[PDB]
Amino acid sequence: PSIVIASAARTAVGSFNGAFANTPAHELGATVISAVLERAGVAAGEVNEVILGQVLPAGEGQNPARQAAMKAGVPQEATAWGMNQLCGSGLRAVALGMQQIATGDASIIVAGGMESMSMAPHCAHLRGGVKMGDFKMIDTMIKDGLTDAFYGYHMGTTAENVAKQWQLSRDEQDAFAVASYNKAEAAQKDGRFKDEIVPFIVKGRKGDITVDADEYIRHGATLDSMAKLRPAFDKEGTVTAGNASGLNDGAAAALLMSEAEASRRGIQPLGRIVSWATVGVDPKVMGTGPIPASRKALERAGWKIGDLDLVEANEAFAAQACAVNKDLGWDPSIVNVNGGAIAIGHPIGASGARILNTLLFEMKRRGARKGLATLCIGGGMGVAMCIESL
Amino acid sequence: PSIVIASAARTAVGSFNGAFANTPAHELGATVISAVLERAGVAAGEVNEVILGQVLPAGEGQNPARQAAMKAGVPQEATAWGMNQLCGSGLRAVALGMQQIATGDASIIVAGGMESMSMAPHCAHLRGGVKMGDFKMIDTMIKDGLTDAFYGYHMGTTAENVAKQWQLSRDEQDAFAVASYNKAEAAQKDGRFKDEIVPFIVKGRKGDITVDADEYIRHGATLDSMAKLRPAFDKEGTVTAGNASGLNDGAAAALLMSEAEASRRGIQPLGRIVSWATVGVDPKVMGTGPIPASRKALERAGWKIGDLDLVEANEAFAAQACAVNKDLGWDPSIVNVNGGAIAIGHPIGASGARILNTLLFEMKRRGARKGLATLCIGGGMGVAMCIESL
Amino acid sequence: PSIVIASAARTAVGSFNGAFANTPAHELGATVISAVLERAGVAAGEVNEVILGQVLPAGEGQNPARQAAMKAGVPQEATAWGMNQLCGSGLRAVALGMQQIATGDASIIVAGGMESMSMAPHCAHLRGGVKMGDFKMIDTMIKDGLTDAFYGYHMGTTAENVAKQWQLSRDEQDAFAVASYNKAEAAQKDGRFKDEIVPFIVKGRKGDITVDADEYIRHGATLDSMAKLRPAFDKEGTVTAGNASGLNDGAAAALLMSEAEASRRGIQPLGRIVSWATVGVDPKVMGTGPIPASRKALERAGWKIGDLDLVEANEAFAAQACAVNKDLGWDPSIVNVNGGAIAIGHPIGASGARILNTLLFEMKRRGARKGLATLCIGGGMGVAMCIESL
Amino acid sequence: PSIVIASAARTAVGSFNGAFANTPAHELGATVISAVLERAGVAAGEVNEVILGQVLPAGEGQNPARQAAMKAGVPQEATAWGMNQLCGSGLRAVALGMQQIATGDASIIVAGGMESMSMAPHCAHLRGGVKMGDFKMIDTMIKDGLTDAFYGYHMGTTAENVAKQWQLSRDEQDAFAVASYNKAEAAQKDGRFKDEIVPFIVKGRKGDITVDADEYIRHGATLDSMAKLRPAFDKEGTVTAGNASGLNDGAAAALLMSEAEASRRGIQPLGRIVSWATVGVDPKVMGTGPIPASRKALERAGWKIGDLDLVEANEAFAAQACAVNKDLGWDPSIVNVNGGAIAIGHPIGASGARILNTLLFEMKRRGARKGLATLCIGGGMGVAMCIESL
Ligand SMILES: CC(C)(COP(=O)(O)OP(=O)(O)OC[C@H]1O[C@@H](n2cnc3c(N)ncnc32)[C@H](O)[C@@H]1OP(=O)(O)O)[C@@H](O)C(=O)NCCC(=O)NCCS
Ligand SMILES: CC(C)(COP(=O)(O)OP(=O)(O)OC[C@H]1O[C@@H](n2cnc3c(N)ncnc32)[C@H](O)[C@@H]1OP(=O)(O)O)[C@@H](O)C(=O)NCCC(=O)NCCS
Ligand SMILES: CC(C)(COP(=O)(O)OP(=O)(O)OC[C@H]1O[C@@H](n2cnc3c(N)ncnc32)[C@H](O)[C@@H]1OP(=O)(O)O)[C@@H](O)C(=O)NCCC(=O)NCCS
Ligand SMILES: CC(C)(COP(=O)(O)OP(=O)(O)OC[C@H]1O[C@@H](n2cnc3c(N)ncnc32)[C@H](O)[C@@H]1OP(=O)(O)O)[C@@H](O)C(=O)NCCC(=O)NCCS
Ligand SMILES: [N+]
Ligand SMILES: [N+]
Ligand SMILES: [N+]
Ligand SMILES: [N+]
Repeated sequence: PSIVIASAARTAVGSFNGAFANTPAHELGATVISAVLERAGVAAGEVNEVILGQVLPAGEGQNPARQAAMKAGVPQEATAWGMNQLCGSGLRAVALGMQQIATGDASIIVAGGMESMSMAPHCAHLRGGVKMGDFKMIDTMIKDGLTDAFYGYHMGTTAENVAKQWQLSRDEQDAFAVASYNKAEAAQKDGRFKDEIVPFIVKGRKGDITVDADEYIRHGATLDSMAKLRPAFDKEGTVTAGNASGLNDGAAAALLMSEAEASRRGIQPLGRIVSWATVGVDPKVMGTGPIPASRKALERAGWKIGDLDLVEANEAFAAQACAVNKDLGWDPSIVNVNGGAIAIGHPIGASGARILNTLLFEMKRRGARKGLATLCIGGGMGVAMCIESL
Repeated sequence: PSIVIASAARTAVGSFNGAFANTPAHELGATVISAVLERAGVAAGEVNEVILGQVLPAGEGQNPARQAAMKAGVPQEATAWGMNQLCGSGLRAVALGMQQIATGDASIIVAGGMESMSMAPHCAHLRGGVKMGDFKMIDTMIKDGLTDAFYGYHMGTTAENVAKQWQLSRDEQDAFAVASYNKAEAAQKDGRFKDEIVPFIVKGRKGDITVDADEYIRHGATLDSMAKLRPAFDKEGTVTAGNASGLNDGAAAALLMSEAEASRRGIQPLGRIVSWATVGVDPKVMGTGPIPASRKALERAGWKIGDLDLVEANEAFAAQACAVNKDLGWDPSIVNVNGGAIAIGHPIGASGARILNTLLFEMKRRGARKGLATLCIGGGMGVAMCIESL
Repeated sequence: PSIVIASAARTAVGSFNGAFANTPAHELGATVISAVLERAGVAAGEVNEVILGQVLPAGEGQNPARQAAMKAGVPQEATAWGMNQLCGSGLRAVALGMQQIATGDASIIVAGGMESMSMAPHCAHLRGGVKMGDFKMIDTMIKDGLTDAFYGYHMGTTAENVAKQWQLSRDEQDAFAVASYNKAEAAQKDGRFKDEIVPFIVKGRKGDITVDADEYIRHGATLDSMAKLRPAFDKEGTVTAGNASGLNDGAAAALLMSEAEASRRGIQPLGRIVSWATVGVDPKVMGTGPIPASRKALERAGWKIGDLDLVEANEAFAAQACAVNKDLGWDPSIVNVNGGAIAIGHPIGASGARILNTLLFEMKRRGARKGLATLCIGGGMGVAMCIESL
Repeated sequence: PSIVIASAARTAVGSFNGAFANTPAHELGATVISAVLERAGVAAGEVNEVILGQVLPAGEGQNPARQAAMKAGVPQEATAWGMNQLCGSGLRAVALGMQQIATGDASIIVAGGMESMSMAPHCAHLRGGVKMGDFKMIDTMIKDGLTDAFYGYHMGTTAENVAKQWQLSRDEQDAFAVASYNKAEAAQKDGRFKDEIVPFIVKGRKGDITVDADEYIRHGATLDSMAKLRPAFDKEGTVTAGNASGLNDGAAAALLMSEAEASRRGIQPLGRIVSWATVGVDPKVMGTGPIPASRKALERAGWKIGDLDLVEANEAFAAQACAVNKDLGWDPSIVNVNGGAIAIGHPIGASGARILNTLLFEMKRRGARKGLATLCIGGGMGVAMCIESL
C-alpha cells in the first residue's frame, strides 16, 4: 500500500519537426524504458507491465506502448498498453501504474508518456468515397490533440477565455513567459537537466546524432521582441507564440515498485506517491483544471498548500498558468524553479511524466520533502499528484 | 473492497460500412453510457469517471471518451479517458475501472469499450513534404489495428501460425465457425440478445433508423459454401473470411460500484468481479493469449477450470479459438453458448466489453454462478476476468 | 481545301459513376477510333494523327490520346495528341483535324473527344509540405472543369447570370428541359441512336458487360416533379439539377479525309465541313458563346439562319440554351430533335463530337442538307461548325 | 500562305522547387504573352487566339491557357485553348498557330508553351471509395509526364534502350553533357540569353523577387564529378542525373502573323516558318523521334542536312541526343551552340517553344539563314520545324 518511484528518466524535448522530426514515439519511449531500468538496477525481465500515455499514435502501428517495451528488451511475457487523457496522460499513467501495484496485480511497473507531434499524420475517412467535391485532409495533431471537440476552437482560445475571465493582460502574460525562458535557460546552462535527461541516439541518414539537450529552450529571450508578436488564435487576443507552449516531441517515464520491494533491492527511491487526483472543469476554461485537481490531491494526502516545498505546474499557456498560481496562492518561487513548458516544450502525451521527472530530480537535488505536479487537460479536466521524499 | 457490476448494456454489432458506417464511436458509446445508467437507476451526475477502450480514434477529435460522457449527460466535473490494449481494451477498461474503486479513488465508474472501424481514416505523414514520387495513404484500421508491428503481417497470419502448430485443418476451422453461426442465429431468433442490446437511433437526413439487432449475424450458414471460400491471408493457408471474425462497429460498457454501494441503492448486480489477469505471449501466436491469462485469473480467484459454469472466449479466429479450448480443456458446450465473434462481430476496442455483456446476461438468464471472459490481444497478449453471481 | 467526314461513331453516354465508373477515357476513345475505321473501311495503318479533346487527363498517364490510338491498333509511326478548350474540345478537335488536311500536312485524321469525369481524381500540391493545419484535396473535375478560374463559382452560376439577363423564369427553363427529356426518350426507344452508338464492352471481374444504350436518359420526366427540385447553385436561383446538364462519361470521334480521298475509296461521307468558328464572350455569361460563334460560322459558310435544316446546340443549361434559340431565332422544332445534353448527358471533352455524331446521323435519316453544331465553353468562349450533306 | 514569327520571348528556366516553386504555369505564360506583344508593338486586342502547350495542368483551374491570355491583357472576345503532345507541345502549338493563319481562320496568334512541374500535385481517384487497404497517391509529374503508359517505366529507361542499341558508353554520354554545361555557362556569362529572356516578378509577402537568369545553369561542371554520379534508373545502367535533363519550370511563346501582316505593321520578323513535321517512333526508343521528324520537315522545306546553318535539338537525354546527331549526321558544332536541356532545363510543356526562342535569337545574332528545331516526345513521337531568317 506504499508505492515508491525507484527511478525516472526522460529524453530531451525536441522542437516541432526538429531533432526528432522522423523518430517514432516508441523509439523515444524505448530509450526511456531502458534508462529507468539501468538507473534503478532492475532488469527488463522483471517488469510486469509498461503503461505509456500517448495522444497521437495514428499510423505508428499496433499499440506503440507494446513496441516500446519490446524494443527496450522487456520480454514477451509482460504486457503493455497505451492510454489517452490528453495533456495529463503522462502523469495519469503513473497513477494507473501505481494502482496496479496497490491492488496486488503487479510488482514492477514502467509508467510514463511518449509523444511525437512531428510524426502525427494527416488523415481522412475515405471508405464511403468522395463522389463529388473537395474534402479536407485533417491534421491529427490539431484535430485529436489541440482542438476542443465541444466548441471547435483551439486550446489557445480556451486560454483567451481564462485571460479575459482572470483579467490577465498581454504584458502580464509576456512577463510570466520571460521568467519561464530565463529559468529554463539558467537551469540548462547550470546542468540541472543532465540527471533527468537520458541521451537519445537519432539514427538517421549520413550519420547518427546524439541528442542530450532540450533544443526548444530559447537563449536570451527579450520582452520587446515578444511584444511584437501577433496573437496566434484571436485577432484581438493576448495569447501569442511567445507566451504559449510549443509543439514538441519527447518521452518520459518512471519505474514503479512497492517501498518494501525497493528496500530489499537497496534502491533509494526518488519519492513516494502519497496521493493523486483528477477533476473535471468546463471545457471553455480547461486551463483551470489544476485548481480543483491540486486541492483534491492535497486533501487526500492530508497536506496544506503551505506544506509544499516544490511545485511543478505545467505551463500550457501563460494565461492559465497565472490563473492557477493566483487561485491556489502558493509561493511562485517554488513553482517551476527550472522553467516550464513555455520554454522547455509541451509534448502532450509525455508532458505529464516530463514535469514529474523535473520535480523528482529537483526535489532530490535541493532536498525538498513534499512536492506536487499538476497539469491542465483539454476538454475540461485536470490531474495532480503529491510526492514525498524518503 | 468488493466491486460488483451493477448493470451492463451494448449496442448492436454493425457490419463493416453498414448500419453504423457514418456514426462516430463516441455516439455509440454515449448510448451505452446512458443505458447502463438507466438500467441501474443511477443518474449521470453520480458518475466519477468514464473509461472506454478504443483502438482507432484518429480523426474523431480530442479524447472521444470525454465526448461520449458529455453527450450521455455526464457532467463536466467528472473525468474521462481512453485506453488501448487492442482487442482486450474493452475488458481491461472494466478491470481498470474496478481498480479506481478498489483504491478508494472513485465510487461509480462507467467502463467498457467502443470502436468504429468503418470511420477509421486513411493517413499519411506529410509534414516533411513529398518532393518526388508516390507515397502511400495508410489505412489506420489495417496498420494500427490488424497488422503486427514486429513481423509486418496481418492478425490472420498469426492464426495460420496457431493452426499449423496445433494441426487444425481447414475442415475443423469451418466446422467450428458453422457452430458459431448456428448458435448466434438461434440466440438472435430466440431473443437472447434483447436484454444486453440497447437500441441505437441512427439520425440521418432521409429519416432516423433504429438499429437493435446484430446485422452481421448470418442466417443459414452452409458448410459447403464456406469450403469454397479462398484463404484470405495465405494462398496455401486455412483461415478464410468464413472461419474468421469480421470488421465491425459497436460499443459496450458496464456500471461499476462497490457491493456495499449497490446494496445501499437496492440494486441487484449482474455479477461480482472476483479476479482478473493479463499475460503476454509470443506475437507470432497471439491467439494463444487467453490460455495463460485464463489460468492466471482462475489462480487469483482460487478457482479450477471445472468450477466455471459459463465461458465467453472471443472468436477472433477459428484457428486460435480451437487451440484455446483444446489447451484449457473446458467443456465446449459452456463456451460461447450464444455464438461468438465469428458470427456476432469483432469491434476490437469494444469486443472485450461486448463478450462481457453476453457473459453477464447469460449467467443471469440461466442462473450460472461462476463465469469467465477472455480475449486474445495482438502483439502477443491476453486478458481474462472471473465473474461470480450474487 | 474540302474535307469531308467519312464516318463517325460514339459510345453510349454513361451516368456519373455508372457503367463507365472505372473505365479510363482512352479505353472509351480506343473503341470509338476502331469504330470509325471499320465504318469507313479505312485501316489503322493509314491514320496519320489522332486528335482527341480531353479536359481531365490527370492520373491517366502520358498523353491519353496516344494511349487510345495505340490501343485501337494505330501503328507507332503515327502521332497523337490531346487538346483542351473545355466543353468545345470535342468539336474544336474536328476543326483542328480538318486543318491538318487543308494545309496538306495530313491525309487521314481521326478527330474527336473523350472524357471520363468519373475517373477524375482528387489532387493536392504536397511538395512543399504541410507543416501544420488541414489542407484541401481538390476535385479536378470541379476545379479544372466546372469552376470559372476568373470568378471562382460554378458554371451553373454563369447560367443564372444568363437567366437573369434574359428574364428566363423557372417555369420556362423547366418546360424547355422537359422537351429535351421527351425528345431523347422517344429517340432512344425508336432506335434513332443505334447507328451513331458503337457498343462498349466493360471488362470486369464478375463478367463483361456490353453498354450500347445511353444510361443517363431518364424516362417520363414530369413538370411537377421538376418544379419540386431545389436550385443547385444559387439558393434564390432558378437552375436546378433537372434543367441543367449532368456529369457523364463517353467518347466520340470522326474520320476525316478530303472529298477526293473519299471518292477514290468509294466512301459515302456523312457530310462536308463547310466552315467553323470560335469566338470568346464574357466569362460571367459564357452560355452566350454559341450566339456569336454560330453567326461567324454561318457567315464563313455563306449561309443564312433560315437555310439550316437541323441544329445541334449543346444543352449545358436550359437557361443558356433558351437564350441562343431566342437570339438566333431558328425554328426550335429543328433544334435537338433527339434531345440534348440535359437528357443525354454532357461529357465535357467528348460533348463536342457527341452532338456532331447526332447531327450527322440525323441529317442522313431525314435527308437534311445544311446543319450546324455549337456548344458553349467555360471561361467565356463558344464554338460552332457548319456541315453539308453529300 | 507565308506565316512569320514577328516576336518571341521566354521566362528564365527555374529549377525544381526553386524560384518558381509556388508559381502557377499560367502566371509564367501571361508574362510571355505580354512580352511578345510589346516587343512587336502589337496590342493585345489584335490577337485572335492563344495556343499554349501544357502537360501538367491538374489543379490550375479551367483552361490555364485562357487564364494566361486574360491575365496578359488579351480581351475576352479572343479565344484560348491548351494542347498536350508531351515534350513537343511547345513546338507543335507554334505549328498549330501557323495553321490558323494559313487556313484564313485567324490573323494574329500567340503560340507557345508553359509548364510548372513544381506545382504538379499528387492525385488519387477516390470517388468509388477505398473500403479497405492502402492506396497510392500518384505524382502527376512522374505519371502523366515522365512514365511511359505502355511499358510502365521512366523516360530514362527509354534512354537506356537507345544507349544499348547505339552502343553509347557512359563516358560518351558524360562528354556530351559536359559540352552542354560549358556551352550554356559560356552563353549565360556572355549575355546571349538576355534578348530571349523576359524577366519574371515573383510577387511574395516578404518582398518581391525578380527572376531574369536561368537558375538551372550549372557552373564549373567537371567530367569526373558526373562519373561519380549513381545511375538514376537502372542499377547497372548508364543514364544518371548528370547526363539527363532535369525537372524545371518555365514558359515560352511566339507571335504569329502573315508575312504581309508583319510588313503592313512595320515589324521585322525573327524568321519564317518554312515547314514542319511530326512522326511517331517506337515507344521503347522514344528518343529517336527527332530523326524521322526532321527528315520529313527538311523534305517539305526542300532542304538537305547540309543546307542547315543552325540546329536546336532538345537534349532530353544524352543517350538520345547523341544518337539523333550521329544518325542525321549534321555538324555537331552548329547544334545547341548555347547549350541544351541538360544545362538549361526541361519544362516539358514549354521546352518546344523554349528551344525555338534560343534558335530564333541565335540565328539573328550570328546571321544564320536556315535553322531547324526538333524534340523527342514520350510514347514514341517526334516534332520538327524549319525556320528561315528574313
Ligand atoms: C502557438 C502556436 C500556434 C505557435 O505555432 P509555432 O509553430 O510553435 O510558432 P513557432 O514556434 O514557429 O514560432 C513562431 C514565430 O514566432 C517567433 N517567436 C516564438 N516565440 C518567441 C519568443 N518567446 N520570443 C521571440 N520570438 C518568438 C519565432 O521566431 C517564430 O519564427 P518567426 O517569428 O520567423 O515566424 C503553437 O505553438 C501552439 O499551438 N502551441 C500551443 C500548444 C497547445 O495548445 N498544447 C495543448 C495545451 S492544453
Ligand atoms: C477476412 C477479412 C480480411 C476480409 O473479409 P471482409 O472484409 O469482412 O469481406 P466479407 O466479410 O464481405 O467476405 C467477403 C466474401 O466472403 C463471403 N463470406 C464471408 N463469410 C462467409 C460465410 N461464413 N459463408 C459463406 N460466405 C462467406 C462474403 O459473402 C463475401 O462474398 P462476396 O465476395 O461474393 O461478396 C476481414 O474480415 C478481417 O480482417 N477479419 C479479421 C479481423 C481481425 O483480425 N480482428 C482482430 C483479431 S485479433
Ligand atoms: C446539376 C448538378 C449539380 C447535379 O448533380 P447531381 O446531383 O449528381 O444530379 P443528379 O441527377 O445525379 O441528382 C439530382 C437529384 O435530383 C433528381 N433529378 C435530377 N434531374 C431530374 C429531373 N429532370 N426530373 C426529376 N428529378 C430529377 C435526381 O433523381 C436526384 O435525386 P435522387 O438522386 O435522390 O433520386 C450537376 O450535375 C452539375 O453540376 N451539372 C452541370 C455540369 C456542368 O457544369 N457542365 C458544363 C456546362 S458548360
Ligand atoms: C534524372 C532525374 C531522376 C534526377 O532528377 P534530380 O535527381 O532531382 O536532379 P538533382 O539536381 O536533384 O540531382 C540531385 C543530386 O545529383 C547531383 N547532380 C545532379 N547533376 C549533377 C551534375 N551534372 N554533376 C554533379 N552532380 C550532379 C546534385 O548535386 C545532387 O547531389 P546529391 O546526390 O547529394 O543530392 C530527373 O532529373 C529526371 O527524371 N530527368 C529526366 C526528365 C525527363 O524525362 N523529362 C522528359 C524528357 S523525355
Ligand atoms: N513556447
Ligand atoms: N465472420
Ligand atoms: N440533367
Ligand atoms: N542535368
